[PDB]
Amino acid sequence: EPMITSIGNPAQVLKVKETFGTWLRESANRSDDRIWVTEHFSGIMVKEFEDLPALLNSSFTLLHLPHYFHGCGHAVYNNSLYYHKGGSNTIVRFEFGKETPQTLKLEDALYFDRKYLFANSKTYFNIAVDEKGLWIIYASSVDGSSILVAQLDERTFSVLRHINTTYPKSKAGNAFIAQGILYVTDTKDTRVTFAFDLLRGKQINANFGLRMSQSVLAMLSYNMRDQHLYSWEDGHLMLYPVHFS
Ligand code: NA
Repeated sequence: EPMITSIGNPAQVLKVKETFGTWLRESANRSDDRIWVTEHFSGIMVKEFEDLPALLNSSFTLLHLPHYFHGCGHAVYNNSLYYHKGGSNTIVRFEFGKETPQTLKLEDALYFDRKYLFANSKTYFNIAVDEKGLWIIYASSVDGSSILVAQLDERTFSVLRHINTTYPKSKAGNAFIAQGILYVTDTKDTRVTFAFDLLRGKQINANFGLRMSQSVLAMLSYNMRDQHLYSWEDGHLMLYPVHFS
């Protein structure tokens, strides 16, 4: 049982102009220092930064995606960007350098017309990677409400199972996944108030503070390589230490 019981004080990395965005780092290995950024909740470009100093100096190169993204729920893993293809129920896996895409359809997912998984961050899909798997958080188009998590096989970009948390998206601000546990924030994105053991398929007790700010939270992501939460909060890129008990 590695379960998170508290979150440390955040560190501010950088202030930027756009209210919504993502910032992403690799977690498959410890040799890649690149940082990727998307701005806004709709677009087709990604900014790539060589390392933290390049990020701090706004020194980026531009990557052109094969399809527009929606939302702020993307993830990077093993030199690939996973993102929601805007206007569809399709997830794109875009491999860097070779700059070519693969796709996965989630047939029973909400995906347009503001039927968001996380309304606060205009997000329909949240891809997450941790110590226990590659995951896609989404909301059911069948009941219109339930948060589901697809567990993927990374090597084949295919779905192994669809897990029903039974938790209604209207109660969720945002979420992240660590050591195989889904942690979901309240609607004001100040506390984690729900958790779900994805491997055992059951709710588990969790309630702990995340932050005091109530500025808009655009992105919230756990990185297993450094065991920090990464966030984008109204243009502030932040890092939070995590404490496991
Ligand atoms: Na998230």
